[PDB]
Amino acid sequence: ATYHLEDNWVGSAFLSTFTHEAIADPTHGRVNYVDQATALAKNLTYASGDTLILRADHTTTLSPSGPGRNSVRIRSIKTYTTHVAVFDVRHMPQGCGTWPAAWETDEGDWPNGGEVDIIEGVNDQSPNAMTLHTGANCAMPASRTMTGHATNNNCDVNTDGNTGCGVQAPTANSYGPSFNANGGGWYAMERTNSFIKVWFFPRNAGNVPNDIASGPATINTDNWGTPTAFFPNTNCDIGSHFDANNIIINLTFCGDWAGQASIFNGAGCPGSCVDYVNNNPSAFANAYWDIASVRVYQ
Ligand SMILES: *[C@@H]1O[C@H](CO)[C@@H](O[C@@H]2O[C@H](CO)[C@@H](O[C@@H]3O[C@H](CO[C@H]4O[C@H](CO[C@H]5O[C@H](CO)[C@@H](O)[C@H](O)[C@@H]5O[C@H]5O[C@H](CO)[C@@H](O)[C@H](O)[C@@H]5O)[C@@H](O)[C@H](O[C@H]5O[C@H](CO)[C@@H](O)[C@H](O)[C@@H]5O)[C@@H]4O)[C@@H](O)[C@H](O)[C@@H]3O)[C@H](O)[C@H]2NC(C)=O)[C@H](O)[C@H]1NC(C)=O
Ligand SMILES: OC[C@H]1O[C@@H](OC[C@H]2O[C@@H](O[C@@H]3[C@@H](O)[C@H](O[C@@H]4[C@@H](O)[C@H](O)O[C@H](CO)[C@H]4O)O[C@H](CO)[C@H]3O)[C@H](O)[C@@H](O)[C@@H]2O)[C@H](O)[C@@H](O)[C@@H]1O
Ligand SMILES: OC[C@H]1O[C@@H](O[C@@H]2[C@@H](O)[C@H](O[C@@H]3[C@@H](O)[C@H](O)O[C@H](CO)[C@H]3O)O[C@H](CO)[C@H]2O)[C@H](O)[C@@H](O)[C@@H]1O
Repeated sequence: ATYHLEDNWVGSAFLSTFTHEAIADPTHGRVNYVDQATALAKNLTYASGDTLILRADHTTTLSPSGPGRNSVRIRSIKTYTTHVAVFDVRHMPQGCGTWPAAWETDEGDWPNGGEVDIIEGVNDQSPNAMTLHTGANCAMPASRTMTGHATNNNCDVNTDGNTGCGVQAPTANSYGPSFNANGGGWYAMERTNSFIKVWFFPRNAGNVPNDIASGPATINTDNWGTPTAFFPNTNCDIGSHFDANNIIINLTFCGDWAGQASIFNGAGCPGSCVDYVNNNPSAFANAYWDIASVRVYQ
């Protein structure tokens, strides 16, 4: 349960240790993922002092036949297996249509190298969801020790419309406008051969483990209390469903999840997701990540 610092990324460090993925959105969102040079020129990525900002374009009214709203998807150059990743996050994207995520996967063999969604939601709908998406023969037990609430317990992407096996965080301030009003917080994910765990601690938590909040070079997860989400190996060989994964942080719009009319309008958002995203640039001023650091331990 003891790990030691492997990477400590702050501010401009992200520009040399991650790349921007200028790809068509795998989730079919109303987005134009720009490359690193484009992001920096357009100030969609800003990386200086103790701050990384990743944001959507909030000035352009989109041509409906042209590409989607400019945004970014950054990916660590390094990959990881058994490790702990800690994200010190001051702000996450908000706004109707938004679908931000901080997560890990192996894109090159998806879903067979696994996927763990650490921070994720849509359309400002708290709470946070933590979810695995895998190949066949990977499920979760109905009862296991965690503070969050399991929804779906089958992780296999070819089941249930690829909901994955998810857990909802117990507090509103785990996600969205609630999280942002509270100044964010910390997300930590420990992955071993035997399990994946995620902890969320709000910015104002009186009980955030010092390991998580201060980022010393040595940590011990035994001292961290019960995880928010727990994915044991009872009904899933975790180690055989996950391989070496990159860390990804992104913001898309609409698409497979956020763009479903029932979900978008269910969230109180007007009209169609694509129309809204095209025509309301100012509504995306607060569609930004503000990240203080990301640390990895091995
Ligand atoms: C590209 O896009 C970027 C990013 O959006 C644009 O950058 C912004 O530029 C604008 C205009 O120039 C800046 O706006 C001004 O900011 C003034 C204040 O700046 C200083 O304070 C900011 C707030 O700091 C506090 O909060 C944060 C947490 O959010 C703490 O980390 C920090 O320590 C401070 O904590 C104190 O206050 C809180 C309460 O709020 C307490 O709880 C604490 O205990 C503390 O008492 C801060 O964000 C700024 O940091 C930036 O700059 C420093 C270098 O000085 C760097 O180290 C950081 O990494 C970061 O980059 C700064 O210290 C404000 O008074 C004024 O009214 C105005 O709003 C804005 O700060 C920029 N945002 C950044 C840099 O993140 C940029 O303009 C654009 N570029 C182009 C080319 O267009
Ligand atoms: O549990 C919270 C929340 O999860 C939502 O799902 C999130 C994931 O949504 C994914 O897209 C899916 C699509 O994959 C799915 O289409 C399937 C096809 O991909 C596949 O080829 O064929 C089958 C039919 O055999 C399709 O079902 O369609 C659903 C919508 O019906 C999409 O949501 C994203 O790719 C993935 O990144 C997300 O994790 C649920 O949609 C939501 O209901 C639930 O509340
Ligand atoms: O063409 C066949 C089929 O494609 C479908 O879409 C999926 C994508 O949803 C999927 O997206 C993955 C993400 O959900 C996950 O979060 O990240 C990974 C890594 O970036 C993505 O690959 O990608 C797969 C494989 O390319 C696609 O098949 C449509 O949903 C489906 O309707 C269509 O028939």
